[PDB]
Amino acid sequence: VDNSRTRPRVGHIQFLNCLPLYWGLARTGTLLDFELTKDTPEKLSEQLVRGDLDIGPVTLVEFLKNADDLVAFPDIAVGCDGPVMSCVIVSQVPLDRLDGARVALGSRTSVRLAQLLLSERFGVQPDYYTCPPDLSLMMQEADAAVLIGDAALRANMIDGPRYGLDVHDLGALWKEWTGLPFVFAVWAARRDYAEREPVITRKVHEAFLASRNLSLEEVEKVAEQAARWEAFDEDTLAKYFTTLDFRFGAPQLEAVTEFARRVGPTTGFPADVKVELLKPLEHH
Amino acid sequence: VDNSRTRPRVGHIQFLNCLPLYWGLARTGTLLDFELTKDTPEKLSEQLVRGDLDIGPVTLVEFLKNADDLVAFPDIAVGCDGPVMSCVIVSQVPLDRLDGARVALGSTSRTSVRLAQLLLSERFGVQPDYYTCPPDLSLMMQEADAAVLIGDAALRANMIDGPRYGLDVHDLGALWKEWTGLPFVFAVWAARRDYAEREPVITRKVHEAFLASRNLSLEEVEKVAEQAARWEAFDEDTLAKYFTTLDFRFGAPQLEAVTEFARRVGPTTGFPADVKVELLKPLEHHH
Ligand SMILES: C=C(Oc1cccc(C(=O)O)c1)C(=O)O
Ligand SMILES: C=C(Oc1cccc(C(=O)O)c1)C(=O)O
Repeated sequence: VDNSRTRPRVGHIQFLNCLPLYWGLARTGTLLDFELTKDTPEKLSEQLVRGDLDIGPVTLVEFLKNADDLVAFPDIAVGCDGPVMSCVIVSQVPLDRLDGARVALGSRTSVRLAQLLLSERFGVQPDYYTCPPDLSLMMQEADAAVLIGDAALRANMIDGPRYGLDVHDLGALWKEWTGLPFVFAVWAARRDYAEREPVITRKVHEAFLASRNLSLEEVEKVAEQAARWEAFDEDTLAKYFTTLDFRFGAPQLEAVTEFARRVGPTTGFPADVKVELLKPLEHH
Repeated sequence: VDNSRTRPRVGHIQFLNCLPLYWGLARTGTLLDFELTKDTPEKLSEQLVRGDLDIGPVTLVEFLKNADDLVAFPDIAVGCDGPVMSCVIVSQVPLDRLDGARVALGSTSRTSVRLAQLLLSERFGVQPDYYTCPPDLSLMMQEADAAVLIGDAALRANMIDGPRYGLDVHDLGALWKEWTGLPFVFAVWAARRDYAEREPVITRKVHEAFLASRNLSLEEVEKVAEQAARWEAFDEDTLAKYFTTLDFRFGAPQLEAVTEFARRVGPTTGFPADVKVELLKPLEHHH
């Protein structure tokens, strides 16, 4: 019987927003300490919650709904301070004409944020419905659409300009409304894994920080390589990678707090839900 | 419509025998040009053959059966010159007592299983009653007299379980070496013919990146084994020895081994004894 220690099962968002981080994990060799699963952010959240991953990214809403069972990594997240570029509202009309109009969404956090903004900032109540991210399809059936990930980035930088569609950056809309940054996803460990294997959890956290730091220093190398496989060019990817904000300190947490307070009672978690952070090792 | 170019779908054997290569693909950044799939060798061969992968490792037998539709990469393979350490026969009795005896064959293997049957029948002259089952040494040893394992399971049987329980472990790479004086090739890297023709430069760059990644894996083998030992029952010395015993060359001496093995097993495996192996031709230059 092979009772040797086993690698942590670590998830990783397949979209461009975490491609530089993947570059970091590969260049540092960190990937060989992981049992990696690449998928979409909503699937990776499902897996971690139900126990198919030990550590991985969790879209903020799904983290808040499971905050008692997850422990978030400090100093790394997927967020923005102003525009986020990859979370948008695409609209054929000004936003203030969406009351009673049809708005298409996406296959959990950004959708709630868009609904928060439209209802509580602009004061419109649209007839929402969910459909797969297809800007061309959405524009025929609805007045506006909510896209995330690469689709929103494509809508923002390519499709939007080509077809003369207003693209509203949800991160900028939030900033304008509150002056705050925004956090869309965090990294967490399952509580039970964090408690059974504290040092593995700790070193996974440190390896994510090291890989994230390397991804910032070599962002140009990442964008050059990635441009060969994307409709986006190297400049566009470099701008995207550098606009993304991967910090998770005090200003980001307060943004999480206030967002939770405004959407909690209508999303499925307490407005004052507590976010437990992986405590660093004390020394003597 | 996003008509941009897409990454090749590249397979990768999940066992330890290709972990240093994985270190190479990650450290070189090559991984970010692949859409990688990790699996067992028999699954990856099925996937490439049916079209779920563009490029990937193919266990030799399955490559030969599909030689018209696959183009093998030169100068990289999974092989040995002597012992391979991770392709073995585990037996409670001497091999010449296996005639009519029960022998289990691990499901994930196609080449090593055929090689073992070749050796037992044509070298030792025994005809055992084989059956296929998933790789579980503890289970195999209770129901059968001998077992054929590959990958990490065979590596564990050879280095750990065998000595602990006093089981004879026969290295299939050495048995072949003794019999023929030749090295052996268990798996090659190939591109689908249709993918190689539609995307010649991508195919070439994937090949070149595999060579560079393999070369880095040899130079930093100790770093790979040190890191890998933390997650395995094997220690760093054992893994380092394993990685350096594995032979990743695929030149002229390795091909003759492929040729001769094909000739001896072809008419009993499902391909002509003189099946042609098409290799990715290098680009000529003229300055
Ligand atoms: C940068 C992004 O921000 C995210 C990432 C993951 C999930 C969500 C969500 O809203 O659930 C948002 C992006 O999607 O590219
Ligand atoms: C070095 C090995 O040789 C192999 C590799 C891949 C497939 C097979 C097979 O038997 O099909 C054998 C190993 O398994 O570690």
